[PDB]
Amino acid sequence: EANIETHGMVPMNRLTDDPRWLPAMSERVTRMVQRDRNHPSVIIWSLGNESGHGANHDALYRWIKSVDPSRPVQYEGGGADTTATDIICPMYARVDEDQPFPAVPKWSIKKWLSLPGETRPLILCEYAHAMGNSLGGFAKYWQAFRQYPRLQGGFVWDWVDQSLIKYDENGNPWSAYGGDFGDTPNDRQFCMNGLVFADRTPHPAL
Amino acid sequence: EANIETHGMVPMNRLTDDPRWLPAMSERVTRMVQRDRNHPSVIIWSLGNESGHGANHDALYRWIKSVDPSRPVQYEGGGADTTATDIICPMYARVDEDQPFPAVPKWSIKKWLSLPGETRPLILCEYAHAMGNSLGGFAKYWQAFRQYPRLQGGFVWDWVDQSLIKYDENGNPWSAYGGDFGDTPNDRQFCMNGLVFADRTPHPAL
Ligand code: NA
Ligand code: NA
Ligand code: NA
Ligand code: NA
Repeated sequence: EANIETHGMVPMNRLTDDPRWLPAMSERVTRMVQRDRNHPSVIIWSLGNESGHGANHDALYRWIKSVDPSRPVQYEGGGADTTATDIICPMYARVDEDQPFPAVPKWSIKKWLSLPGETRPLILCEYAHAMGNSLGGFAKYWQAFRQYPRLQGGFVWDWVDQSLIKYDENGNPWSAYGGDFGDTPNDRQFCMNGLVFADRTPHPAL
Repeated sequence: EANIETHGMVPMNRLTDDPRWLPAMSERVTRMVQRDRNHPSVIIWSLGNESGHGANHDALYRWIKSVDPSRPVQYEGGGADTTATDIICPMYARVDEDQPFPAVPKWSIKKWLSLPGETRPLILCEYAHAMGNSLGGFAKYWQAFRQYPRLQGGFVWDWVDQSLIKYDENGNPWSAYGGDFGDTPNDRQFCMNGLVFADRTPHPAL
């Protein structure tokens, strides 16, 4: 996945729809493909994450398809089924319940496969957000994956908690999150979404 | 719907795959279209019912598409998604549960829409078999019809009970079914599948 995320912009594609940022973005895609294209374990390219859908995404998708046709390209931004992706790759689409947001609806995974015109496979780029005591309903996804042939799985969010070690007054280490370093504004415990603790001890959800 | 049903044959398409019965079958389709093609209420032609899938079905489908392109043609036999139908029109396919028979599987209606290559609308030619105290789970179909755009409804089985009136020794009429006339073999109360009684009084399922 290329090092492109512009989630903080308003709207999300304010840079990725702008031709003056097309050189910057193109360097982040083309230099990744040139470095990693010989690795057999790499089977899919990604254009980045949470950057809306802009014209630069469509351009860089067509660049990768020209230079390396041996790997599908995917990209979630702008509703997860745009022309910049070969795979329908939504984040946190539910199995049976639709989430009808305005421009970017998250349809039920089962419903999304049958919308008129849609023919692509569906692989969730993020699902089953494992923040703390979580992964309720995980069996519902896997029942759906096995039953539906075009539901080909997904990628859980995520592997390891992003906590940092701080030390108390007696030098005992403790796991810290968000505003524990004086950083403000911050987003508190939301960095810790892992199936494993930061020392790689498993959570019960694993 | 043309007057063609060969459900009792083994296999079901023993006549409809046979060219020596193609003249007979062709008269039952072509004379129906010639009689009824001016009626605006007729919006879909049907090739008959429960006759497997034979080559004669594909021939008569292409005849109707040539002579009258203003109406889609459907036909359920041979698995409800053959080349003889413009609409996926299964009988008694369930909303979420698959029924994997050997040559003619009845997939879940939601799953059937997304199978690879499938692009047609889905309208059940028969569903919610109203035999007696029935129509349990009817709301599940209609939730699915409203949520899925390519699920465009279906036709309930069926309208009126097929019972006949007999009279007792004091002349009191009573509703009769299957073997009540000495007919043997017979299939008993299976003729009565209606939402209404034979005198058009409604059942509670209506
Ligand atoms: Na699958
Ligand atoms: Na997070
Ligand atoms: Na619909
Ligand atoms: Na019946």
